[PDB]
Amino acid sequence: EMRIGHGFDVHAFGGEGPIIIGGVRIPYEKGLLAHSDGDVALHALTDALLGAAALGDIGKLFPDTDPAFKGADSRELLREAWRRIQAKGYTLGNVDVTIIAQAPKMLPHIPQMRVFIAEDLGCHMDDVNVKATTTEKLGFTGRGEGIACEAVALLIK
Amino acid sequence: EMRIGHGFDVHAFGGEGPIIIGGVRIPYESDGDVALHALTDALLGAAALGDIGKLFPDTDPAFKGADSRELLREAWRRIQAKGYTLGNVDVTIIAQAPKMLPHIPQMRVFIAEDLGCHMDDVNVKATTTEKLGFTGRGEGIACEAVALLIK
Amino acid sequence: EMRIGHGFDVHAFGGEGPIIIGGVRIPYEKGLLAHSDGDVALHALTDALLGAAALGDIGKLFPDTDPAFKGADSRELLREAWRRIQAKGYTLGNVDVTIIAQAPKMLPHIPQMRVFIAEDLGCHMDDVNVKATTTEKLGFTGRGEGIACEAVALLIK
Ligand SMILES: Nc1ccn([C@@H]2O[C@H](COP(=O)(O)O)[C@@H](O)[C@@H]2O)c(=O)n1
Ligand SMILES: Nc1ccn([C@@H]2O[C@H](COP(=O)(O)O)[C@@H](O)[C@@H]2O)c(=O)n1
Ligand SMILES: Nc1ccn([C@@H]2O[C@H](COP(=O)(O)O)[C@@H](O)[C@@H]2O)c(=O)n1
Ligand SMILES: CC(C)=CCC/C(C)=C/COP(=O)(O)OP(=O)(O)O
Ligand SMILES: [Zn+2]
Ligand SMILES: [Zn+2]
Repeated sequence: EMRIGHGFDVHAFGGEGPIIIGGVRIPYEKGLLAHSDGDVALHALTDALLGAAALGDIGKLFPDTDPAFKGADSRELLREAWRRIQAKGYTLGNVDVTIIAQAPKMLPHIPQMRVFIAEDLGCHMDDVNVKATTTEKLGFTGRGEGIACEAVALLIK
Repeated sequence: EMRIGHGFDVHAFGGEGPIIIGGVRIPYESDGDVALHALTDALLGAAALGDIGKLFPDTDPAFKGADSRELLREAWRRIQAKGYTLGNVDVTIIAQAPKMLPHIPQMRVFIAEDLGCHMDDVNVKATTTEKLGFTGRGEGIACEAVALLIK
Repeated sequence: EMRIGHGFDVHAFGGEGPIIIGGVRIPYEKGLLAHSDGDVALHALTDALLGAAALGDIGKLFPDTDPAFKGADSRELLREAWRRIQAKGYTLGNVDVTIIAQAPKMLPHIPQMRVFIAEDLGCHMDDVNVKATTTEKLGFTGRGEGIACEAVALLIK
């Protein structure tokens, strides 16, 4: 059988650039405020993968009280999430990630996001979709206040 | 063969307390349950049976005073009647406050019982918008849900 | 052997109605500001179907640098996206679309939308779901600034 997972993440702008989206450093006037590297795309993708194994979420797997992964970048977190999913029997069906930002432009950076995700999951490029949209200057993303990301995943049990 | 559905719901605060989320009454310091409403829409969507509003209109007096678990169970009855069984569900609550985490285990249990499925087929999480937008400003709460049905 | 996709689209209100959603014209005091016809629903659906095929999004298929499909309505883009998807060996599992709008009223027009989608996708009506929700007067949709739409898709490989 197959299993569905969903992830959703939001960070507000603040501090100095650059931002890091899908493992890719992107120059911007502002950074993204977060407890770690603020990678909304990898954070949402990890939640979607973990969800499709009902492992709760990032917060459950890497809690307050566990020093092991404190200060770890999102790719480190993604890989360890994967390792722990792959060992529960699951293999990868496919993923689709949707970044929601008015700015910066994401389009030129998406190719390398896809490469980094494929590497971290040990899968073909063909199993990884990443796209970006604006909200036409509407809402807290449209006004340039933060970045949101939605992600969905299908795993084979 | 499997089938995908999606749900999204929003509840505005009007006296802001208490609220009911995932069948759990939470002190904030229809019945407005965004989690179950979005989960129901997702299951009904996977079954191409429309949404909550299509099955139980506000105009129809027959479900006046029905809570979200009752609509969830009735929705699931009609889905099973069409030959579907559960794969799994993933629910994501979007709220600046109140704190959902202590109540999530209970929500999960309520959903598993209502759908007659294993706990491991039910995933519920909560997250914030970091003080951004209507949820971030404390105006209301939202929920995104997805579901996979079988055959 | 199934594959998942997700799509998300937002257009703002501007100038004059009617609006067009799911291929159906709906009377409203405002129209939708868009490069194309502004069909949020068909645009989200297309992105979801393409995402499942790892073919990115409509922008990747139909840039504004490209003359071929310039000025095409959304139904034509969907049928073309669908042609390219089917060329990779994919067939339709099922689709589910969620329109997020305070107004106008969508429900009376939804059966026709489903008819139009099933025809464009060459599938049974049983494989197409379309729902609509308000945001209880909250956010940019609730205040009537615009309309959003989300969609999910399963393809079979
Ligand atoms: N933050 C963003 C948003 C959109 N884009 C690009 O803009 C194109 C059209 O976006 P939109 O539908 O919001 O007008 C997308 O295909 C592509 O992702 C981008 O590069 N960075
Ligand atoms: N734009 C909209 C929004 C909702 N509706 C209708 O209202 C019902 C309930 O929506 P809500 O719970 O957000 O008030 C929907 O099931 C149905 O689609 C509509 O017809 N047009
Ligand atoms: N309204 C909320 C939001 C988050 N939480 C909890 O906070 C943790 C992290 O949330 P966030 O990503 O917004 O910082 C979640 O794992 C958990 O659900 C909560 O209890 N109530
Ligand atoms: C799944 C979700 C949340 C999708 C929509 C993302 C988005 C652009 C939210 C905007 O917030 P807002 O409309 O509340 O901004 P504000 O009320 O400040 O206009
Ligand atoms: Zn994050
Ligand atoms: Zn569009």
